[PDB]
Amino acid sequence: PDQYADGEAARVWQLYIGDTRSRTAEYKAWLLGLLRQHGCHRVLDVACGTGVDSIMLVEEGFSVTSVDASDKMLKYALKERWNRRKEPAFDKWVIEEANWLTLDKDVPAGDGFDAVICLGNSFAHLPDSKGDQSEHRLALKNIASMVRPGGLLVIDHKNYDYILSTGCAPPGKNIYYKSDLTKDITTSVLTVNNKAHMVTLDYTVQVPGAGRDGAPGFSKFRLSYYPHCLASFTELVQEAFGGRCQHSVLGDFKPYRPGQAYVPCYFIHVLKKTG
Amino acid sequence: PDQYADGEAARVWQLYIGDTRSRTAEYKAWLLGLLRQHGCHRVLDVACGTGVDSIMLVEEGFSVTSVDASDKMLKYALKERWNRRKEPAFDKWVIEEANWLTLDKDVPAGDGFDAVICLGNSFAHLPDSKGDQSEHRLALKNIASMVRPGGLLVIDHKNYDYILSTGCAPPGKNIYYKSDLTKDITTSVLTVNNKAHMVTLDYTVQVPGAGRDGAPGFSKFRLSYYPHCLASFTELVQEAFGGRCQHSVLGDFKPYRPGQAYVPCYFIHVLKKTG
Amino acid sequence: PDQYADGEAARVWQLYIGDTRSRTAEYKAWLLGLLRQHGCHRVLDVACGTGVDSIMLVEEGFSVTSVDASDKMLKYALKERWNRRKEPAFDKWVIEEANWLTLDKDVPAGDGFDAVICLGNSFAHLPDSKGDQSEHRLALKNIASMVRPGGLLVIDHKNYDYILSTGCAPPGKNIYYKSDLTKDITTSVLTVNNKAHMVTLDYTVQVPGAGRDGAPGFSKFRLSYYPHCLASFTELVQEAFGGRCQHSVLGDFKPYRPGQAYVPCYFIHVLKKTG
Amino acid sequence: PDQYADGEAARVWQLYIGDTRSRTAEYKAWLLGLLRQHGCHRVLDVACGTGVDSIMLVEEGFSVTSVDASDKMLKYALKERWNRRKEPAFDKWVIEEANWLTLDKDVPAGDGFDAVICLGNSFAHLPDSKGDQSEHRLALKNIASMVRPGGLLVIDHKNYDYILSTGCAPPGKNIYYKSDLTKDITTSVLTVNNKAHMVTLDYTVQVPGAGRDGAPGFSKFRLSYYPHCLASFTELVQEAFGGRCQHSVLGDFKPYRPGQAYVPCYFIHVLKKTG
Ligand SMILES: C[S@@+](CC[C@H](N)C(=O)[O-])C[C@H]1O[C@@H](n2cnc3c(N)ncnc32)[C@H](O)[C@@H]1O
Ligand SMILES: C[S@@+](CC[C@H](N)C(=O)[O-])C[C@H]1O[C@@H](n2cnc3c(N)ncnc32)[C@H](O)[C@@H]1O
Ligand SMILES: C[S@@+](CC[C@H](N)C(=O)[O-])C[C@H]1O[C@@H](n2cnc3c(N)ncnc32)[C@H](O)[C@@H]1O
Ligand SMILES: C[S@@+](CC[C@H](N)C(=O)[O-])C[C@H]1O[C@@H](n2cnc3c(N)ncnc32)[C@H](O)[C@@H]1O
Repeated sequence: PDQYADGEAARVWQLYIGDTRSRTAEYKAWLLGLLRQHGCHRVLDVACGTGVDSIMLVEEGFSVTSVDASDKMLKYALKERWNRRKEPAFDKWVIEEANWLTLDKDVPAGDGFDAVICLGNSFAHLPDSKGDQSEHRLALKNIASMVRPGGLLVIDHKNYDYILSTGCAPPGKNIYYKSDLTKDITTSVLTVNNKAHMVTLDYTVQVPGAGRDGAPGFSKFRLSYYPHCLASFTELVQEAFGGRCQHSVLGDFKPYRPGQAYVPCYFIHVLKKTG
Repeated sequence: PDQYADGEAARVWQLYIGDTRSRTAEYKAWLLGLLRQHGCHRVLDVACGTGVDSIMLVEEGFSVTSVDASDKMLKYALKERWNRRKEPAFDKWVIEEANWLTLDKDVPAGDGFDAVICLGNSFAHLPDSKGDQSEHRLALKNIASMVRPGGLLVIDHKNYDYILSTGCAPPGKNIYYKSDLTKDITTSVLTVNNKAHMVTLDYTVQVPGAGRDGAPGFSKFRLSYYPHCLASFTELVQEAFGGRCQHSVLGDFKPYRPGQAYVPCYFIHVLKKTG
Repeated sequence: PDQYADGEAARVWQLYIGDTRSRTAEYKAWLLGLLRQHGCHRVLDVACGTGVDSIMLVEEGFSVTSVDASDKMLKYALKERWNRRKEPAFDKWVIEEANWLTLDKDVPAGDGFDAVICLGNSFAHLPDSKGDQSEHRLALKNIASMVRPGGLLVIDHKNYDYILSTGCAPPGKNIYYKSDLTKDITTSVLTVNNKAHMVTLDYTVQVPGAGRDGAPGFSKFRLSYYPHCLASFTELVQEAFGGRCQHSVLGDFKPYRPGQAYVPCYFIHVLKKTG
Repeated sequence: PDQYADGEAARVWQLYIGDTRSRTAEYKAWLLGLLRQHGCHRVLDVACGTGVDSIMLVEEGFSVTSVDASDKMLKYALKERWNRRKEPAFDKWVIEEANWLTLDKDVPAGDGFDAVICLGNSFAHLPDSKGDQSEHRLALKNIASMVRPGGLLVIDHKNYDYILSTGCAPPGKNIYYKSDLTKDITTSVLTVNNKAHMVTLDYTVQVPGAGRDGAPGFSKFRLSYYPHCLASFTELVQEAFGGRCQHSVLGDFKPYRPGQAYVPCYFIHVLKKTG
């Protein structure tokens, strides 16, 4: 189900994300570069969310059409495009509901897109409901299909290898989500038959105010992720392109070499479809 | 929550347990031997259940009073009593409801029992719902207070150390549950905040028949236990008697020496009150 | 759904019913008289419940076998039996589980009973979940089939005609339930597609004590019945015996003539199998 | 709670409404007339829903700012304003979330509005949660407060007098909702202590396609209303204006005289606040 249905997460996301100028500060020069370095104007955002990155591309004047499964979150991307409905770029910003699993129809690529982006550890949200990675394969497949030949694919996932290994994630220098308000996170790892199956996080977001000066009282929600490990996604994602693609994985938007000292929080998988 | 409220476990429990014969085959000697060695006549079975173990001691001429929290299970025990209500022993059997959490008031020990047995890995059914082993430490105490000075306490639990170590329990030499009817059992360990909070298994007891020869359709029920580790249980159980006790831990009805090659399926803890 | 699964009704049922004395005070004469008039020795109580009515007949030297679908309730009957298990009559009492919907296989009548009683407005507990009185018409049948040719069937129900008529039931002269402890009972009638589908009432049994003298805190439970109207029940019940029966309907343990000024609180239906 | 939370009703509303050109055909000339006959340009729509009527007013060039409690429905109003964002009238169409109960703040009228509209039997959606019509009074009150002195108020409610009396509504010539797809409606009336309290309708909407040519398979949802009777709303609504207002009720947008032959589906209450 849409873990964002109760729109409580989407309610504090602005806060949950933390500083946008800062969150976006990291990797903004690299994405905009890579996207331009391959000369892509047509960009589809499959995890638009509230639209933090889409808006960025809109502003940097690309042709972005963004989709997302939760209208609760989308609802906000929408508000922005409206407030900025006078800005020509934004008058052309596209926002539609869509689901990776049924994307094939949800968003007719036909021509395809110059680049496809699925940032902020979204895909990890898709669960292994069937036991087999069937769905994951399908989802990934449909995304790969949105990229025009020679197009790109920028998808990532938190470093679950480190999180699973030390049973705890590496917080601090977390590029996508840093807020002085996240007062609590209770991690819950459920492994079945010795296979990590679900990682459930119970959040506590400190909403400014909460009554008198500096007083407890926050917003709570919970998100569950699949702990995708590098090796597996690497292959899995590649297999999505039918093998006809160029694969490249980064640490936290820096070159990543297996067995390296630095432990990245996320793993940015960049893909170039050749067929 | 009462794992037996739906009454799926009890209805086929008889099969789940298997041949009481082979069930009792083993330690009916051991058990009978340990209570007698300490001259235990008045026994209290805080985990009566279907009544298996309680019935025996009864049949073996003991003064037994058995209590359980689940009437669905207790009722079958009761059932047996009525059937054999002409036999003086049985007419002398006491079957009643009680809950470890409130044992102190449910079953008025006053003087105490010669030996209180909690066999069957019944304790591991008690969750740590509070988060801190408060309830456990509590239940274990109340029980302990039913044991008279010098008396005994025989409480066991599966070997969750190995289970938790390998993510998979060892199915073999199950002295308490052995059948040809178990068709589906899968392991799901759930650990929160880096601590194993619970172990879930899905049970499928193929009840004789299920249609013509060669037809599916058996009873379905799954259970969830608390992976109690040796060390913690050892500590946990002895504090129940406030340190005034003689602790003894056995492998599979055999002494247990740490590091010993043998992998015990269960762990039988034997205590002797001294205060 | 089993209205007694939570076991709130039974726990205080004793109080809900009131003084069995006054309870039985009335129709213990009536009942005792009707069965004897037809020389009914072997009786089956398909609504045993706590065992109130069943116990009496037993105490009144009858050959009674009682069944009920709710063990929570049956257990208390059972309890009684064990307590008085030395009295030949009781040791001869049969208490078992059964469900009208499947009575035919639950209780093997074979020969049949002299008289089958279903007093207490127990039937109105059976909802029309299907939409069509399919289940009712069914349950009523299975019951009927437990009655031997010439035997009897005494099944009753509250006067839902008046209830449904005035939206409010008449609280007075309750031969089955009279107490000073009932603190809250509100009427909610639900009719779908222009037909009264259900009547719901909220029960509050003020259990003695609830703290010091003058302190709230009683048990809380509410029930829902099927407003069975006279006509339909008359029709419904007779068809159960396939027209081959002698129907008789009484007011409040008194004959009932349509239009009669008196408002019966209950309706006792008396049938005599002739086929 | 927002009965439109599962947005399934909002999903088929387009179909549920039926033909808009037709639905709007009735009463379009009358509303546009009365709104102009009193020269109102500033109109607030408190039950915007998908915005069927707001859009109308927008198109007919009025100054409409529409609010509604369910963002699921609002979501669609929004989509339209965007598609027609190039249309000057529409570029100024206002859509915000708001709840009658807390309207006072949700929408600052201050100046107030020339006219307020609450059509399509929306208000009936507000339940009597407190037993007293408290909430109803508050809600209504807040709405009355949105109307500028001399402003108007057009609120309606289905004819529950006829529905309640014949336990069945008068379908056919239903102005607001007529679709050749509504394959099923199961009415459920719940009266408590002889007072109609809730009318629950379980809908079945035939969504074109459903597989092969003409094949079953529809969308289902359920709405619950309060059965407001003419007399009561008349007074209730008037009292909302503090008595300082002009009251007028129509049948189906035609003069309505008590005890009249023609039985209306809806009762259009038109109000003129004078103070
Ligand atoms: C963590 S949020 C993204 C936040 C945003 N990317 C950012 O960086 O702030 C994950 C998003 O994944 C989307 N999502 C999850 N499963 C999806 C699916 N199957 N199809 C489409 N979107 C999905 C959700 O609706 C949610 O907005
Ligand atoms: C595995 S069963 C026992 C089976 C039985 N030992 C045998 O060998 O057939 C565990 C029992 O623990 C009991 N139990 C669990 N929590 C309890 C509690 N708090 N108080 C009393 N009994 C409890 C249940 O009612 C259940 O019958
Ligand atoms: C009001 S109680 C009877 C109380 C009892 N007559 C007395 O006077 O105390 C109704 C009984 O109907 C029984 N009952 C309801 N549906 C049943 C069914 N389908 N089969 C058997 N018993 C059923 C319940 O278990 C419940 O005990
Ligand atoms: C039947 S729909 C309206 C359809 C639309 N008026 C038409 O004619 O097609 C009723 C609307 O009332 C709204 N509603 C219900 N209770 C509300 C409240 N307390 N405040 C604001 N809107 C409310 C819902 O969100 C829903 O859109």
